[PDB]
Amino acid sequence: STITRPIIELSNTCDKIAEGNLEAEVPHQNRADEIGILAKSIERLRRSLKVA
Amino acid sequence: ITRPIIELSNTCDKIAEGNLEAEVPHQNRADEIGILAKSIERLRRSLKVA
Repeated sequence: STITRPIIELSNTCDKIAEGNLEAEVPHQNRADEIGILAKSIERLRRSLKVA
Repeated sequence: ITRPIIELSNTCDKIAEGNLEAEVPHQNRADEIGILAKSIERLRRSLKVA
């Protein structure tokens, strides 16, 4: 699936990043849809966390 | 669920730009958007904890 599964994966990614894996790879960045924008923004959050 | 996805993307960017106080919508949902929102809320809290 194109929406439900990617949402689940990104949620797992946010938590991985939140628990302190600033090196996690954020999936779906190459999407041209709402999943793509969401994943691009999750990537920018990750980079923002790389603050310390 | 296109709308909540867009809103959350906007929310993520607001936080990534430095507004670590931006309220994360959709957290009280039972579905996959609900977990996503909570995971983004926990990510918001982490930027602070850091």
